[PDB]
Amino acid sequence: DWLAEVRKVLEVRQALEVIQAEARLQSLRLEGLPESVEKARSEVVRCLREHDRRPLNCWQEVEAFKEEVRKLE
Repeated sequence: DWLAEVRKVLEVRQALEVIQAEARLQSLRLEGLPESVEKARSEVVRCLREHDRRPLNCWQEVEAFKEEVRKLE
């Protein structure tokens, strides 16, 4: 299924983006967080664990978390 293969790439790609945002966040705390940042992080983790098979359902949370980290910088 071509469509499923495309979805899998997006799923891996989104996961790597979550790792980059989280790693970027650890540096900030290290060399430094507003609840705005905190709230997005908890939202993202629980969503990703719940949507174990279809993680793209968390695209809104992922961007919100990444947006919170970007504003933090």
